Amino acid sequence: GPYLQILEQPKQRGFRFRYVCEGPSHGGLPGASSEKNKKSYPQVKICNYVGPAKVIVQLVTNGKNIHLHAHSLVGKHCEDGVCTVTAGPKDMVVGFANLGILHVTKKKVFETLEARMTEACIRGYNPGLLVHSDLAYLQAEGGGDRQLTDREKEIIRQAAVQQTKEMDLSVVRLMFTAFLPDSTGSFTRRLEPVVSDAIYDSKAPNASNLKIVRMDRTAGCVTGGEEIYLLCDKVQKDDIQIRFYEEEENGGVWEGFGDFSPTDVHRQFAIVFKTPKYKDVNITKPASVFVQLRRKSDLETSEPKPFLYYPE
Amino acid sequence: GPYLQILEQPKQRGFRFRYVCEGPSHGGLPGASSEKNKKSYPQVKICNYVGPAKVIVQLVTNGKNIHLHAHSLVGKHCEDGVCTVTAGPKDMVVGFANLGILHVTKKKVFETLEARMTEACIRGYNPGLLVHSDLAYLQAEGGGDRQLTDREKEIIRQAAVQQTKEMDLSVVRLMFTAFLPDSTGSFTRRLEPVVSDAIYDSKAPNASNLKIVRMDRTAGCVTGGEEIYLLCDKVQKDDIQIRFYEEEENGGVWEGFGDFSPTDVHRQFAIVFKTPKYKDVNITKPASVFVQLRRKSDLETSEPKPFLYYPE
DNA sequence: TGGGAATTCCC
DNA sequence: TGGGAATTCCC
Repeated sequence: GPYLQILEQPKQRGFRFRYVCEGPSHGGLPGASSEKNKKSYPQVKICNYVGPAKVIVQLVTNGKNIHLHAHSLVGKHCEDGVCTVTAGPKDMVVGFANLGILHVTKKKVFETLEARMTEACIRGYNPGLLVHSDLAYLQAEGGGDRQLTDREKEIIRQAAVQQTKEMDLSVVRLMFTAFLPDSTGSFTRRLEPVVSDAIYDSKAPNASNLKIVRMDRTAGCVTGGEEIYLLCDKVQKDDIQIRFYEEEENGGVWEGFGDFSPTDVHRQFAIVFKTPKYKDVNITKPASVFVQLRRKSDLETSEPKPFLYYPE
Repeated sequence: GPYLQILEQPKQRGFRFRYVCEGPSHGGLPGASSEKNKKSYPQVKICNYVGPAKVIVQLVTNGKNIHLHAHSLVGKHCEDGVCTVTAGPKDMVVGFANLGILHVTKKKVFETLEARMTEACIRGYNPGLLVHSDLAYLQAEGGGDRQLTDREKEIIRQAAVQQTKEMDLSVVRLMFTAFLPDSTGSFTRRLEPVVSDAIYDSKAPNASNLKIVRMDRTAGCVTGGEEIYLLCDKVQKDDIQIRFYEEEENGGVWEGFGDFSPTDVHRQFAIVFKTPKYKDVNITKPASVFVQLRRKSDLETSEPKPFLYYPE
């Protein structure tokens, strides 16, 4: 049966949600495989054609049951947190370049959410899926839906009250929904919507871009127990660790860990630790390895810093 | 003639304003001489007598034109950010040993201020002074109040906007005003206002308590210029210096400053610098000194740390 | 408490 | 497609 598929997925880490105050984002949500040598943006295609359609993107949460998020996708074909673009006659590939994510404050959550659920329900933007398991019975587009009843508005309120409590403002997903032409003109054949993978705010303490900016000693004697002051960018004391390693590739490469306690991490921007023992014992010659910060929650890592062990 | 006279001034530095979210300050705004277990708090006296008296404590603006501040003094005998005390029948010297300072949010500064001007007009608590000359008349012959009129609300809402733009949310000053009696229970024979000293918020980035936490190298060569990694509590890169000094007799003997630029202060919690040389090199025997941080602005400092220069 | 960190804003 | 700090809030 005809369908919607994501070609270019959105990249999970590295992009920052912006608050209204910050100004626009410089670029937009990037694609999973982007890099400076050659950048990229999220992309989807409607398989099995099924007539020139329209595609809507929306921000949903990262939970057991995907509901509406209170942050908003901002961009050219975007309005009220919902983006809407058309699938031209011949080309069924839709790309999403310059997509910003707008970050709401905890104050304006319930507020924004209630409106999103209101507009979703009247505009047929998947009310049973995202809003409440029992509502706005049916989808479609601009022909077969309109003004709400008290019971509904009421259901919409209890939903926003609860869901405001269970929303993470650090993680977000993209939901794409396509509409094939019903009757004549009126797009309304909604193909099953598909949710992208999680996108985490790089300004979130646990999804931050890890970095070693400078360390007092960049070489140490084989053994290790030499105290080193390392200055980094914001890290979480009970989740960070210093990883010394040697990329021998063909086999089990080397790996050791700087020694310290959570109390040694000074105000999130520095760690005073003690070097670990090189290749168990050692004698060698000056053996080069790398140092890096790594999060034990998600094993995400910082750019490497070259270290150098020297015999005794 | 009768005079209001601040005996004991407030603790000008070291007190933390608390958001309504945070509760009490445990103690009470202490005075300029409050030593642990020898507690002394702000004090005033009305000289030349006046009889039973009433005294209001209201928070005002540290600025080229003292106005009503947006924050609020909270405590017993304190209501709506205005405290009132009945200068005893014979005593005449009053003290407030439990004043707390409630920090408003940059968001709620207009509403709170506007209301403060309103309740200050409808009660004669220095309107033509704190608010706008135009509302000086406010006291007239009202039975302990007023019912605001035409421009007598407009100019208020007006002033609240221009003043909210001015406001420094880190500093406050107290204004004590004594109220003398007459025919019937009046207590409306004012006395010129007395404004205490500037009270700076401890949680203010530029009034916090300076402190050296750990050091890279605690001793050096008399021919300083050696690099140290210093972990400190919050400082500001453009207003910080590190001083190496020592005990001696009369006369400016030794005082040296660490070598670095603002770019070397790392995320406000660490500084990377070069040590200064002694007033020599040509000496024998290690000479102990002290290192201390200090704000270039006001010259506030931290508890010093030992340093030892070596010969060869 | 107040020592610290999460959240928001500013160029 | 940053860099760096100031503001509130927790417990």
